[PDB]
Amino acid sequence: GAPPIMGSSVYITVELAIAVLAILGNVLVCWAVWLNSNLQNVTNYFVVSLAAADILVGVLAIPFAITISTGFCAACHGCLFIACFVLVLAQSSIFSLLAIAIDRYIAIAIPLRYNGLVTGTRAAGIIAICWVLSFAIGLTPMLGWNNCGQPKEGKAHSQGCGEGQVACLFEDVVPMNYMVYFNFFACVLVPLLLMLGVYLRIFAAARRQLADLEDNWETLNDNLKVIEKADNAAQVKDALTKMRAAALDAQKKDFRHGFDILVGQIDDALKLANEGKVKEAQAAAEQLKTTRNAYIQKYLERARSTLQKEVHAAKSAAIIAGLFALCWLPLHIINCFTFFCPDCSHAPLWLMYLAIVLAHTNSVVNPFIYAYRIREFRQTFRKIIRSHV
Ligand SMILES: CC(C)CCC[C@@H](C)[C@H]1CC[C@H]2[C@@H]3CC=C4C[C@@H](O)CC[C@]4(C)[C@H]3CC[C@]12C
Ligand SMILES: CC(C)CCC[C@@H](C)[C@H]1CC[C@H]2[C@@H]3CC=C4C[C@@H](O)CC[C@]4(C)[C@H]3CC[C@]12C
Ligand SMILES: CC(C)CCC[C@@H](C)[C@H]1CC[C@H]2[C@@H]3CC=C4C[C@@H](O)CC[C@]4(C)[C@H]3CC[C@]12C
Ligand SMILES: CC(C)CCC[C@@H](C)[C@H]1CC[C@H]2[C@@H]3CC=C4C[C@@H](O)CC[C@]4(C)[C@H]3CC[C@]12C
Ligand SMILES: CCCCCCCC/C=C\CCCCCCCC(=O)OC[C@H](O)CO
Ligand SMILES: CCCCCCCC/C=C\CCCCCCCC(=O)OC[C@H](O)CO
Ligand SMILES: CCCCCCCC/C=C\CCCCCCCC(=O)OC[C@H](O)CO
Ligand SMILES: Nc1nnc(-c2ccc(O)c(Cl)c2)c(-c2ccccc2)n1
Ligand SMILES: CCCCCCCC/C=C\CCCCCCCC(=O)O
Ligand SMILES: CCCCCCCC/C=C\CCCCCCCC(=O)O
Ligand SMILES: CCCCCCCC/C=C\CCCCCCCC(=O)O
Ligand SMILES: CCCCCCCC/C=C\CCCCCCCC(=O)O
Ligand code: NA
Repeated sequence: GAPPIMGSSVYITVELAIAVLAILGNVLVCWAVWLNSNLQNVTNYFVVSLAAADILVGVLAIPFAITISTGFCAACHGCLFIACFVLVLAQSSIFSLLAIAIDRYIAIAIPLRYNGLVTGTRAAGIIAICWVLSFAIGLTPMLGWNNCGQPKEGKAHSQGCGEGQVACLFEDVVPMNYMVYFNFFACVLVPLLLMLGVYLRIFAAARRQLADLEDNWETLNDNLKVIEKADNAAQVKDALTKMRAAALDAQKKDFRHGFDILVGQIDDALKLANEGKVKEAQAAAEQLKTTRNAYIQKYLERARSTLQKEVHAAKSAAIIAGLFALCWLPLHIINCFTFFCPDCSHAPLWLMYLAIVLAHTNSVVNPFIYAYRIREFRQTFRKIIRSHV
C-alpha cells in the first residue's frame, strides 16, 4: 500500500491544471460575447450560461472534488453540500445544451417568427429559471434523500471525527439510487436523448428544405423546356401555371424585384397562351431565362448558403452536446455498475479519479470548439489575445 499522498498529489495536480484551463478558456468566451455585438444573440446567451457553469467548475467544483477526495472529517450535511454542488453545475449545463438545441430548431423550422418568439429578455428569464431548477435538482439530497441518517461510524471513529461528523466521501453521503435513477436516468439521460431527437429534427428539416429549394429550381427549368418544345397553346398554359404557383412558393428589395419580374413575365406569357398565340407565348417565356440568370439563381444560391451555415452551426452545437455526453457517461456508467452489480468489485480508485478528471475536462473543451468551428468567436478571441495578453 503506497502512501496515499503520492497518488493523491497526481490527482490534485491534474485537477488544478484543469481548473486553470477551464477558467481561462471560458472567461475568454464570456469576454468575447461581451465585446462583440455580432456574438450577442439568444443562442450565445445560453453559451455564456454554459461557460459560467464551466467557470464555476474550476472555481468551486474542482476545489470541492479535491476536498472530498481526502475523506476529511466534516458535518455530514456540509459534506453533502460540497459533494452535490457539481450536480448543480452539470444540471445547469444540460439545461443550457437543451436550450441551444431548441433555439437552433426554432430558427431552422420557423425562421419567419424566430425573432418575435425567441428574444433576449425571455432568454434571460429562461436562464434564471434553469439555474434555480439546477440547484433544486442538484441539491435534492440536501432535502433528505441522503445517507446522513446512517453514517459510517467505524470509518468516522477510525479517522478521529467528532460527534455528528463523517469522513467526507461522495459515495458515503450521496445515495446511489439518487445518482442512478434520479440524477442519471431522469435528469441526465432523458434530456440528452431529447437533445438527440431535437438535432435529428434539425438535420432532417434542413435536408428537406434544401431538397425543396432544388425541386423548385428543377421545376422552373423543366417547365421552361416544356414550353419550348410545345406545339399548342394549351401545353404552354399548363407549364406556365405550374411555374407561376412554384414561383410564389419559392418567393416565400433586389429579391422582391426579381420575383416581381418573374411572376409578371409568367402572367404575360399566360395571357398570350390563353389567346391561342403559341409562338408569342413561347418567345415571352424565353424572357424568363434572363430573370432566372440575373435574380432567381442568386436567390437560390443565397438561400442554399444560409441553410448550409445553419447546418454547420447545428453540427458545432451538436459536437458540444456529444462531448458533454462522452465526458460524463463513464462516471454514470461506473455508478450503474456499483449500484446494479453488488457482486462486482467496486471500480478501483484510480479509475474513479480518471472518470472525474475526464468529466472536469469537458469544462475545458468548449472554448476550443468555438474557436475551431465558429469564425466570429475565433476572430474575437484573436483580438482579445493580441490586444490584452
Ligand atoms: C461566494 C462563494 C465564493 C462562497 C463559497 C462558500 C463555500 C466555500 C463554503 C459554503 C458552505 C461551506 C461548508 C459548510 C459546512 C461544512 C461542514 C464542516 O464540518 C466542514 C466544512 C464545510 C463542508 C464547509 C466548507 C466550505 C463551504 C462549502
Ligand atoms: C444556494 C443555497 C443552497 C443557499 C446558499 C447558502 C449556502 C451556501 C450555505 C448557507 C448556510 C449553510 C448551511 C448552514 C448549516 C449547516 C448545518 C451543518 O450541520 C452542516 C453545513 C450546513 C448544511 C451548511 C451548508 C451550506 C449552507 C446551506
Ligand atoms: C464511450 C464511453 C462513454 C464508454 C465508457 C465505458 C467505460 C466507462 C466502461 C467500459 C468497461 C467498464 C468496466 C468493465 C468491468 C468492470 C469491473 C467491475 O468489477 C467494476 C466496474 C468495471 C471496472 C467497469 C467500469 C466501467 C467501464 C470502464
Ligand atoms: C449511452 C446511452 C445511449 C445508454 C446508457 C447505457 C447504460 C445505461 C448501460 C450500458 C451498459 C450497462 C451495464 C452493462 C452491464 C451491467 C452488469 C450487470 O451485472 C448489471 C447492469 C450493468 C451495470 C449495466 C447497467 C446499464 C448500463 C451502464
Ligand atoms: C491554488 C492552490 C495551490 C495548491 C493547493 C493544494 C491543495 C491540497 C490540499 C490538501 C490535500 C491534502 C492531501 C491529503 C490526501 C490524503 C490521502 C488520501 O487520498 O486519503 C483519502 C481516503 O480515501 C480517505 O478515507
Ligand atoms: C473568488 C471565487 C470565490 C471563492 C471560492 C471559494 C474557494 C473555496 C476553496 C476551497 C473549498 C474547500 C472547502 C472545504 C475545506 C474543508 C477543510 C476543513 O474544514 O478541515 C477541518 C475539518 O474539521 C476537517 O476535520
Ligand atoms: C425537482 C424540483 C422541481 C420543481 C417544480 C416546480 C418548478 C416550477 C416550474 C416552472 C416555473 C415556470 C416559471 C414561471 C415564471 C413566470 C413566467 C412568465 O411570467 O411568462 C410570461 C411571459 O411574458 C411569456 O412571454
Ligand atoms: N461515485 C461517484 N463519485 N464521485 C463523483 C464525483 C464527485 C465530484 C465531482 O466533481 C465529480 Cl465530476 C464526480 C460521482 C459523480 C458521478 C456523476 C455525476 C456527478 C458526480 N460519482
Ligand atoms: C500560458 C499560461 C498558463 C498558466 C500557467 C499555470 C499552470 C499551472 C497548472 C498546474 C500546476 C499545479 C500546481 C500543483 C502544486 C502542488 C499540489 C500538490 O502536490 O498537492
Ligand atoms: C480564483 C479562486 C479559486 C479558489 C482557490 C482554491 C484553490 C485551493 C485548492 C483546493 C482546496 C483544498 C481543500 C483542502 C482539503 C483539506 C484536507 C484535510 O483537511 O484533510
Ligand atoms: C426550490 C426551487 C423549486 C421550484 C422552481 C421554480 C422555478 C424557478 C422560479 C423562478 C425563476 C425566476 C425568474 C422568472 C422570470 C421569467 C422571465 C421570462 O421568462 O421572460
Ligand atoms: C479511449 C480508450 C481509453 C484510452 C485510455 C484510458 C484507459 C482506460 C481505463 C480503464 C478501462 C477499464 C479498466 C479496468 C478496471 C479494472 C477492473 C477491476 O479490477 O475491477
Ligand atoms: Na459544463
